[PDB]
Amino acid sequence: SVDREEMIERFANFLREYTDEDGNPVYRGKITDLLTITPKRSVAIDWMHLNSFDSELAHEVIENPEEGISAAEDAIQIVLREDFQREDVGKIHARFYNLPETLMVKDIGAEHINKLIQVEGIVTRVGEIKPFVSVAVFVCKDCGHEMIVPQKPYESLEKVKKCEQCGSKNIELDVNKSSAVNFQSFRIQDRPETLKGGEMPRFIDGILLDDIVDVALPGDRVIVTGILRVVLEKREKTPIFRKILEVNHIEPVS
Amino acid sequence: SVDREEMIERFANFLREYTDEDGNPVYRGKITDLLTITPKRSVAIDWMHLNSFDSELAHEVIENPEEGISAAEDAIQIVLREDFQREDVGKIHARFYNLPETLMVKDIGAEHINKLIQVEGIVTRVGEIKPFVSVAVFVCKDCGHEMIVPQKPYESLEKVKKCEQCGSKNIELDVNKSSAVNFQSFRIQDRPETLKGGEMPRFIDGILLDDIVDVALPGDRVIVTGILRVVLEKREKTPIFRKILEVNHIEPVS
Amino acid sequence: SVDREEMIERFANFLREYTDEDGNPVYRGKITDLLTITPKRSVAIDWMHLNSFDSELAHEVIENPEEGISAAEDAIQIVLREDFQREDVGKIHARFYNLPETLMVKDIGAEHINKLIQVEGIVTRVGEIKPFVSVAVFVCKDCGHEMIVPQKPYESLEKVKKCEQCGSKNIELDVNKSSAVNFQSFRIQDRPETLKGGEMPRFIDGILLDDIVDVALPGDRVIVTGILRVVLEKREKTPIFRKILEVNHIEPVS
Amino acid sequence: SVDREEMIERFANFLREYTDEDGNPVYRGKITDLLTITPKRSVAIDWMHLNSFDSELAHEVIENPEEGISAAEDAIQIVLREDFQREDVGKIHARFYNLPETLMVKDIGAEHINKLIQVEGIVTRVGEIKPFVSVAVFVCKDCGHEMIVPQKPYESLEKVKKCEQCGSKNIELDVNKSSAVNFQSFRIQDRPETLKGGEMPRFIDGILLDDIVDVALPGDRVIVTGILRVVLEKREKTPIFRKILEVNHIEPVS
Amino acid sequence: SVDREEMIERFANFLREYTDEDGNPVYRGKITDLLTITPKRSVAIDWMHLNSFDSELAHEVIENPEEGISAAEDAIQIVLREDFQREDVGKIHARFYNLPETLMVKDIGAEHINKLIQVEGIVTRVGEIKPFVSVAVFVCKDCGHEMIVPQKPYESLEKVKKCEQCGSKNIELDVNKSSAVNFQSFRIQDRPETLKGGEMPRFIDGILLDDIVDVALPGDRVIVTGILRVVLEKREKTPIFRKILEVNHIEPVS
Amino acid sequence: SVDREEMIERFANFLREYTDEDGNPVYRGKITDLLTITPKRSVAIDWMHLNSFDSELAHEVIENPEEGISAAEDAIQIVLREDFQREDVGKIHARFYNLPETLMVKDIGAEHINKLIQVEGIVTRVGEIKPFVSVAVFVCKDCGHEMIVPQKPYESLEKVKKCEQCGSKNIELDVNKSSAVNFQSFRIQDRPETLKGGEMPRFIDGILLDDIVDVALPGDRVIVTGILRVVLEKREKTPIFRKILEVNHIEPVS
Ligand SMILES: [Zn+2]
Ligand SMILES: [Zn+2]
Ligand SMILES: [Zn+2]
Ligand SMILES: [Zn+2]
Ligand SMILES: [Zn+2]
Ligand SMILES: [Zn+2]
Repeated sequence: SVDREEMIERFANFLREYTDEDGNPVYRGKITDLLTITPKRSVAIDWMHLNSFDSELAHEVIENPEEGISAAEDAIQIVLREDFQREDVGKIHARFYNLPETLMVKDIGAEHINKLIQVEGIVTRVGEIKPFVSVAVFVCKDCGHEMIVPQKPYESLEKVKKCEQCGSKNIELDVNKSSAVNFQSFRIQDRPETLKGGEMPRFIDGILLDDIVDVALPGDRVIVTGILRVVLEKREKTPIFRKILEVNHIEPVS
Repeated sequence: SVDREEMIERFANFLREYTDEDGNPVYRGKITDLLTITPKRSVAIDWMHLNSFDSELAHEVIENPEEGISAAEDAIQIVLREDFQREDVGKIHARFYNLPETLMVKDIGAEHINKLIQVEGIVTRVGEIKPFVSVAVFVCKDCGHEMIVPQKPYESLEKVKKCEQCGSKNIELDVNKSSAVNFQSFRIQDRPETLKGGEMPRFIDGILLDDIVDVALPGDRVIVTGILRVVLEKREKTPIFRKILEVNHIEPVS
Repeated sequence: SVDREEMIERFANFLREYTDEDGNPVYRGKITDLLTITPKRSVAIDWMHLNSFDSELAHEVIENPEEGISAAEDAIQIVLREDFQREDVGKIHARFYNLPETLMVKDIGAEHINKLIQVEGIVTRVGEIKPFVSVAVFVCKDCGHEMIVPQKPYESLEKVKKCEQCGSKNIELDVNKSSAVNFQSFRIQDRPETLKGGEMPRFIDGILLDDIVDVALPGDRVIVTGILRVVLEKREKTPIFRKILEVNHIEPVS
Repeated sequence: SVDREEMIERFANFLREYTDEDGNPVYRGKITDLLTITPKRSVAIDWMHLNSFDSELAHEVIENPEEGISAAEDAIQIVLREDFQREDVGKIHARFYNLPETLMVKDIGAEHINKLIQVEGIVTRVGEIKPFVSVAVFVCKDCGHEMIVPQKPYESLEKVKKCEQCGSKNIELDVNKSSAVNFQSFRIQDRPETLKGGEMPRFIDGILLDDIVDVALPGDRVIVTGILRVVLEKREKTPIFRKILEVNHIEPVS
Repeated sequence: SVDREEMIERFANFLREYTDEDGNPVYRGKITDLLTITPKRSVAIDWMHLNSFDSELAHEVIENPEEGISAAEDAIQIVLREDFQREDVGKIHARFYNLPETLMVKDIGAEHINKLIQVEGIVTRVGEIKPFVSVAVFVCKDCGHEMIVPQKPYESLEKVKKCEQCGSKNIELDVNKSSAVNFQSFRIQDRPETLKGGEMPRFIDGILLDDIVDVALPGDRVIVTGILRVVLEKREKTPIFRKILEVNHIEPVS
Repeated sequence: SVDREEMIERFANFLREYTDEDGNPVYRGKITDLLTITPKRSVAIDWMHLNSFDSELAHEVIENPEEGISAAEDAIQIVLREDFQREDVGKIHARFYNLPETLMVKDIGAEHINKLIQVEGIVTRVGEIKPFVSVAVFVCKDCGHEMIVPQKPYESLEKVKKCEQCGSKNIELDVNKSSAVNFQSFRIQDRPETLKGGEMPRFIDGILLDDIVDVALPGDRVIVTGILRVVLEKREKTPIFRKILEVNHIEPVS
């Protein structure tokens, strides 16, 4: 694979240098647009673009999407600092779309676990929009020490048992110091027309965070990309994985 | 009974040597077929064939189906290595069919517990297909030690409390290192036509794993063979067994 | 048309005779590159070359790719024996490229079945690289007689029921006498970017054998040439013809 | 076509003379069996048998099933009289099976109206068994005159307005003089497995009379032959035909 | 307006002469195609084409769609006879699409009654496919006289009281002589997204006949053209019109 | 193999030369029967005859039925001109029968595509007898130039977009210059009686042209010979290959 430091470099280079068929510096422009008075909170990257410019890296995104996405976001940040002298920009997401293969929900095997997959389906349900504690901040009631603990929207809350400074077992989550983002669950499944007669359609539950929340309603036909996550299903006696799609990019089909 | 080492021997011998009424070396042929470009993941063995060739062993399959099946699978593996020079073949299941007795669901007594029974019925329900963690791999966050723990689809997840190398109570299940296979629950019961008027039909729940998942729909009339498992029913106050059929082979009736 | 006897000669001419715009015997050159420290197992023949030199034969490899390719491979083999005193080289593929017409996946029709087509597309997925028994040698264990069954990579392993000599059924596959090569499946489709608004992209499955496996990854834009095969579906429920592309030559699009 | 008199002749001849591949006089035997102490109330005729013996007649059965069946039944009657000296035998049905084409329910077009079609499907519903007034006998309360009026199980009761002898408008149906037979409605439709994904299965309602009543339960997979009848659907505003299958023969599939 | 005779003329002329931007004689070609081995049963005409060629006529189609469509169909027939020497072609529908205005369901006012409107909506429901008696044929049981009576899929069956030849009140509908076509009801309504918050969406019921039956499922977004029909709603005490869309052309939106 | 030039000669020999066990020039006889008061439009060539006389050519009509048949029909045509001074006779079909191998419908595989096969089966249904434009002659209305498009009965009417002479798009189909013949579709399947317990019977669709239409009815046991064609499905939703049998000769089973 490719270590983080070097991905950031390669990504930063891609954003700056990539140009399309007509010579348009697509991502330079997208990043420039971040200086507009009401900017976007993400930059969508066409996987095919990245694959034609630095293929080895493009495949790393699919193999290690967590590090891949993270590096890409770190690069956006340094391009904003080095090329636009903007520091206070806040989080900008890297959302990859147009992957080489589109799976049906039924195709999502366990060989995909923790990779970036692209799935086409119809939205069966959407949850209500709630605040997800993306960063929990715990505060000791004795020394007043602060412990930052990032969370994952598919795993249960990672608490702290004792203070990392004064060993005290008197800590609570500080609701104000903690950071919260929008969260919305949804479900997609294969449409019956895509299957054989009397075949039971399969489904998968996803998570939308931040700015891609509330972009789809039930009945919508979508192409999502995301990391396939598995967590142990507590509904079952025996160890069964419950699949969750942590969505990286979502758009309707046409 | 018969110890494992000797079963493997006897099984390997059976697979190589058995020939039917016309002199066809059935199982030699079935195993040869495993070298085709898209092979099966199991070898179905006609219990009657095995009984006519090594009857003592055939009865051992019914008495100790767990060791019996395992030995048969280990034999398949050594026949592939010794006779076909194939090592990387992966798991091939031994699925025994055509047992001497066919039970109705109502006939399944506790004298069958952990034996291989053959049941005829009609499928009342099928579950959704899920990934069952057939092999859990735990990883220590301190020494990075790896512990392999195989699972059973009818028992709850067997965790590990502390590291087996550095005694550390800081281990988690590694979702990527673990192996998962397909899983599907189903229910069969006796058809009313087979019973007396106003008799309440009885049912039993089964498990299908791997490649025999999704081979039956509700309304289907099947003959399954499988190990009868009992686990303590948590629904009841008092100790009651909940029967589960861990399916070894399934086919529709004709 | 041309019978295969005469093709071998006409090809062996072409290989020796053909000279480019500079008077170099290109294909004489390529043939020698098969005698290097580590050689090549293929000779890439430009179709335009064969056309400008023996237009009738060039038109023939398209109408009858199987005999066309086979005859050229026989000519390569006699030019080794006759012009370089080498008959130990083994199988050398003749891979034709730069054909007169280029199809999009959607343009593939019934008129191409068993003809050499050239398809431009993007790779959707690629399979695991596995061994394919390309020539099966069956040995009767009774009389010792050998039987040679050649295989097609798009059909399942074809066997022999009884010994053609002594009628016996006690036969086995001799893995040593048999020939195996690498196999890799892959899928290409038309690039959504070359299609109308909501036009579903057409896809086709390919086969790569021997020295052209592992040549491509998903996302690769390629030009394959190959024989269109139709194969009867394995699923025995009023089955139907699916199409496979047996790849003859594959290079990335320029 | 063929007039009634001549059909009866040809049918009578067929029953007597037909012999199968082994020289068995199948229908002679079936009719002989009618002299057993507890006889059947119908004779099933294999359409293929009749087609091989008197093809012109076999096609007449399908074209005019009402006259065809009737003639066949009249012939059975005269064979019983002329060859077995039995008169008091009662009604014996001619039930033709094994027609040349099997329709799915969705294939039943209006070009079938009043022809003998053969349909395969799954029974969705069965009605309760009721007595159908196959022959209504009306009796004048003035002159005591009796009027016989046969009925059809798909049309409403054909009454009489006035006495055919004394012109009196004082007639009622005589419940005792009238003849009643068993009647049972049922519904078959195509199974989802036979259709495309998300395709709405179509159905048709049938009538079973006399001795073929209560031979099928819901869930059963049947092949029925019958005359397709249409009557004006009163549920609709506009003129729509409601299809009814008046079953001639029914058997489960295998 | 324009009398029938003259419309047919003008239409026939349009079909023969019209050419598009590239000089393609679109409708000449569409009609030529009717001589293929498996032809269509309708010719779709782009209203815009007709408007650019004979605008006065195009507006007549909207004003009097019943005469307009009929004339267009009569013209198709005479073009087939005069230009292709085909008489036995059967009914070919004229289906106009792409009208100048697209109404939402809520826009369908009574000023549209018996005009050709074009509506966009989402299919809420579809009925089961039934045979509609498009032509009832009545037969006198006395003189055997035949009376043809065409029907409309939105009006109740138009019977005949007495024979038009022997004045006899003894006539019945002859189910075999009558002609039946496919029929399917459906409902479309405006999607909530197209309306204001908390606005109750409005709907309309349609009829599909013949070859445009079963071309839409619930959830489909369609653009239909059709004659708006009103019939007196029998559900209400007071005189209220029930709107019905007699569909002339339907296609999904993109 | 054999080029068509040489086939014509080899066939014209066979027709003149071949003599039976009694020394009669059978095919000379059959050719004259084309000059009777009312003649025949076909010459039924027994494959066994052609085989025992010119084994290489006989094997050729099977491998290349289209050129084989075509060449024989050219030879028939020159033997008329040369041996009987007749060149006004018009198309005479060469219909080959009594082929070496007989397939059941289920035995038809991809290896038969575009080869002459012989299938025994029973007729399930037969179509309406309609006209098929076998040769379309297109006349440009601007410059007067004629263009000849030959047709296949298993594809749709192929046309010409613009005049090859003057580039004009003002083209029309000249029905008089064009050739049409009768067409009838039919379906045969294996007889359930030659199949196992619950074995679904396989079916195939055939085409009868010209003088072999109306030759069979449902229920007829027949032996057809013909070219297996695969045609790309008209339904443009990832379409697939269906198989049609273009019938060369058909007779009832003896
Ligand atoms: Zn503290
Ligand atoms: Zn440890
Ligand atoms: Zn031998
Ligand atoms: Zn009276
Ligand atoms: Zn009358
Ligand atoms: Zn011209």
